[PDB]
Amino acid sequence: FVSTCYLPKCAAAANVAAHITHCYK
Ligand SMILES: [Zn+2]
Repeated sequence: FVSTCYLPKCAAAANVAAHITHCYK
């Protein structure tokens, strides 16, 4: 979830895909 992302510059439009796209476990 982009809302619960760890690194900044991820939440630009509340897009989950744009977050998990590069953000992984
Ligand atoms: Zn992220």
